[PDB]
Amino acid sequence: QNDEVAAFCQSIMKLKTKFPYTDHCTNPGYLLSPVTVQRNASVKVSIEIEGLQLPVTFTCDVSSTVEIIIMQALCWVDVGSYILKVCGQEEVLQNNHCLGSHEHIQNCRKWDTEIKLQLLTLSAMCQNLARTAEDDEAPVDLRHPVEELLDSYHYQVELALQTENQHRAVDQVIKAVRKICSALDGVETPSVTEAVKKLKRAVNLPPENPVQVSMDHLTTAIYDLLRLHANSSNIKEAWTATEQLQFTVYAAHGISSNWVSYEKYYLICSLSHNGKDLFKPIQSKKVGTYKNFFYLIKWDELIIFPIQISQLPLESVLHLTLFALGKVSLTLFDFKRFLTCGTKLLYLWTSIVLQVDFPSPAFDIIYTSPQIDRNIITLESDIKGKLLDIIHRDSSFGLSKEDKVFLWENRYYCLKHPNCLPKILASAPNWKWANLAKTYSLLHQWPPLCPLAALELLDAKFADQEVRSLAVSWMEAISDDELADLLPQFVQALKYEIYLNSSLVRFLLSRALGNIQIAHSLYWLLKDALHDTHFGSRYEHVLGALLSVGGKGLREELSKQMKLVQLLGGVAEKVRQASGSTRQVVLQKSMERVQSFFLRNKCRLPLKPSLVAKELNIKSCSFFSSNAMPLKVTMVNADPLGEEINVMFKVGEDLRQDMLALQMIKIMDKIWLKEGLDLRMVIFRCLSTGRDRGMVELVPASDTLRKIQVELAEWLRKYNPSEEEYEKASENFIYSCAGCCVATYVLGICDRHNDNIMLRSTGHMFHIDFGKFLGHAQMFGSFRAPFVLTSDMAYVINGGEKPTIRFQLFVDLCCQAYNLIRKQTNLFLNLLSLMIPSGLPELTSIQDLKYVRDALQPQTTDAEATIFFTRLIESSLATKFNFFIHNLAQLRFSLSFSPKTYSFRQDGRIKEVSVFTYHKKYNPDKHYIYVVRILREGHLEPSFVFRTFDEFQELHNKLSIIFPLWKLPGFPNGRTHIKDVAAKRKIELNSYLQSLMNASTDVAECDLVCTFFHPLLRDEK
Ligand SMILES: Nc1ccc(-c2ccc3ncc4ccc(=O)n(-c5cccc(C(F)(F)F)c5)c4c3c2)cn1
Repeated sequence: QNDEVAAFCQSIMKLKTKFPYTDHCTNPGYLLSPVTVQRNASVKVSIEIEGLQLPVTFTCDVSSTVEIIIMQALCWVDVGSYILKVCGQEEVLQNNHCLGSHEHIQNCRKWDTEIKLQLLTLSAMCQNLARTAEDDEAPVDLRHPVEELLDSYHYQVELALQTENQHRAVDQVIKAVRKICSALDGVETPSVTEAVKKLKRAVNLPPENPVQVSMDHLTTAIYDLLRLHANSSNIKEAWTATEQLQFTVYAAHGISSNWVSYEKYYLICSLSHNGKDLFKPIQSKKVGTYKNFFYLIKWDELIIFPIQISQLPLESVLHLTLFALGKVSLTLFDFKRFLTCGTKLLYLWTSIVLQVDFPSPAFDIIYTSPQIDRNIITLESDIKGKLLDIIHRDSSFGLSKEDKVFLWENRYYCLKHPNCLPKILASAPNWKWANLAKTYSLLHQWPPLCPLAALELLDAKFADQEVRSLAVSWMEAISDDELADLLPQFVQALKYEIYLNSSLVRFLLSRALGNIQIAHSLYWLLKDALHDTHFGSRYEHVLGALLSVGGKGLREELSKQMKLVQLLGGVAEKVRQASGSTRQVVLQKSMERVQSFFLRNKCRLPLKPSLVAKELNIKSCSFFSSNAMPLKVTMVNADPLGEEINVMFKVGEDLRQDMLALQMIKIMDKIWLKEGLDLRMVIFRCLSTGRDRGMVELVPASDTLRKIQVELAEWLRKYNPSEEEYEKASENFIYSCAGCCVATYVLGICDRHNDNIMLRSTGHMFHIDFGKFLGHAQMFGSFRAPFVLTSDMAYVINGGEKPTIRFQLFVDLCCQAYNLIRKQTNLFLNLLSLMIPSGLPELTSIQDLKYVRDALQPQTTDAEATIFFTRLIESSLATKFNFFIHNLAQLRFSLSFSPKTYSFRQDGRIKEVSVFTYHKKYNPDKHYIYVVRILREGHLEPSFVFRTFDEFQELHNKLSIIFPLWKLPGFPNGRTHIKDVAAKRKIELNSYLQSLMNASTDVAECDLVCTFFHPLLRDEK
């Protein structure tokens, strides 16, 4: 453990060299203003400049870079020294990026607020975060209780040398050993047990004495126990070793008195590679409790696994579950690729330490990768024309096993499409050592693929160190700005690294050192990720490495933010206590502790670190009247240019779900305006600051549909009086609502009522609550409304209670958005998949991802999808239309009347078959069902099945594909009556069956025939 941690710490010290504090690029000391490249105007900008009372105000064209805008400003009053920052926000604009790229400018242009920038030199910029010379210079880090017990042991041995009273002295020796074991988590190695029993016997049995030699064996056995407990400090290759994988589970040490009270204990042993087990788990023998010094659970059972060491892949790990008291996991190869050998002491937690003895040969077995093939590589049509359809496939989910085997065979012909490599690697048949030569030699010549698509290669299914490393190598093509918004997926992807010092963690630390915003985001994500029981330890280690590398300035700022979070936590929790008028008083009394630490502590806002705070505005700060009792905190800005900071802070409810929902919506808007569709969406942030509590970005001049109801078109009219301004404010409503519609369906957020739908003064619509964000199955399976579009919301669409051209436009926008998200189904699925391990409710199963995919209809053509979504909108506006759309949506995502196939070897052969009688049925249609009498071989009692003439027709047509028409009997083809035709068809079908079961043995024993006569729900009663 600590040897792996030392290696990790060394590699961190190496990583710090490429980021010296002297380089301003890697260590600016300030946040950069996040930018999103938008496809396809001028606006007014006020730029503060040094020496002038009033800022310079002028119209600045958006296309122009920031550099030329600085040069434009310099005219009214060193080139590299001047930079532009946002007024009241400690975030600097990008130098070589256009103005309308930055989130702050685009937010300002959608909101319609004055752009306030400040031109200043790098010297004048606050850099309290900048990593100093001491930080860069310092080492990376993340008292001894047994020394005295060893001293006492050696002293008791020195006294034992006196032959006056040997027995006496030896007793105090043995007692010393007891205390040592008790201190070492209670671990008594069998070497010590045998050494103490040998000592007792060598003392009782009177150039060496028997007491001296047996005591020298004690010392040896204790120091060997220490070597194992600390786990600190002739080479055969792994693919040579033909030995079976085996180890000897010894005992669990330092057991509590409460355990002896559970009758018997046993372990379940599993071996896994890319997440899924390799073989059925192996149980251990059930044993009670053994006693020598302490109470233990002695097993001493060899466990052998049906594979050789050669077969073992590098990333293979051994799981031992205790009986579900605790689960331990051990990597069969260490971080240095040496195969686990000798005794191993594993740590388990309950409401403790497991000794596992691995074979310790004289020679150390190490694992090594195969050499590179270096082949470095003929086109054939039709098969190509078809293969292109399989590379066109959305993802690896929409692939049949036959498609996978066909794709893997035409492997080297897909070198012209890098983004399908996850489809190839998920279509790889085997993961054997000999086949790795081919795959690795392919990957090393494989052209780098889109970093968004490289997320897929970071899931558990692609847990090969070389694949992961290449994935991380290709990931270094994204902007930090694009990364930050994907960062949580990467934090959860750290779970699928068995070794601490992964490529992934190195990349994340590299990016965190290059950008404070990334480090800031990583901090809160790793903080909430510590709540994991298993990966807790790992996440502490990567967070500790981030803090130690981030410098004293950054870490001290984050420590400030942490205490601010904890104080506001305690305040918000005190409001849940009181439901009287007293509640409003408890805010001010609880504020004593909060405003006190603000004295000589300019803390940054955890939700938006660019904002700095001095103190609170008691008059402004109020509660929120719901069930969670959230608090809006109005903090005065430290920069007098900046406006007051309104932020919500919630306790009791889990925000992890909200965060994921909002990240999805943000990425939807991103990919929308990445193609040139700007549905002017409302993007509000949210930060899980701990355990079911965190900060929420507040939206000014916005209320829910309940508060507007108690007072819709009149609300917007109040804020936009002019009918000119009103129609322009309604245009915003159409675009925002459309974006909300496509987001609500595709995500499967169904629980849409007046309280979770919200509108702002400008007319932009946004959803706030995401309790059941991924509840797709509830919407599909049962009759939960996919989207709610109120008649009032239809009134807000230009034209009141009238068919309008603007509604057809709205539909066109909805359809265009739907298609644009359908093109990126894989990205959405990969993001959700990586966020499964978080333990978020409604995202636990792969089926949840499949449901999203089925709701996205990626196979369907854009035009057919637009028809589907238009008829969804038509529904949203009677119950009859809603139920019809429900039936067509269910039928779309989905022998006919018997899905499951059955053979005569399961149900039992048939002796006699006749059509007993015919029954008339009106439901669903006015048809005739026929009661077929079946007598099985050896069965006394006759069964019955009920089959309609259409269910017979299907069978005759199904059998005509395999068997010829001359071998099968003729099927019956107006006159008489409907009852007389049914009465004659009875006898004609009875003649057809008799002729079918006596034609030949191949026909009468076909699997379709058995299936046709198989019991179903229509047959049973
Ligand atoms: N899960 C959630 C719930 C609510 C919000 C949310 C976000 C921004 C707001 N911006 C402005 C306003 C203005 C008046 C206002 O009342 N709210 C608001 C709406 C619903 C619930 C609450 C709550 F009780 F939970 F605090 C507050 C809000 C806002 C509520 C975010 N996430």
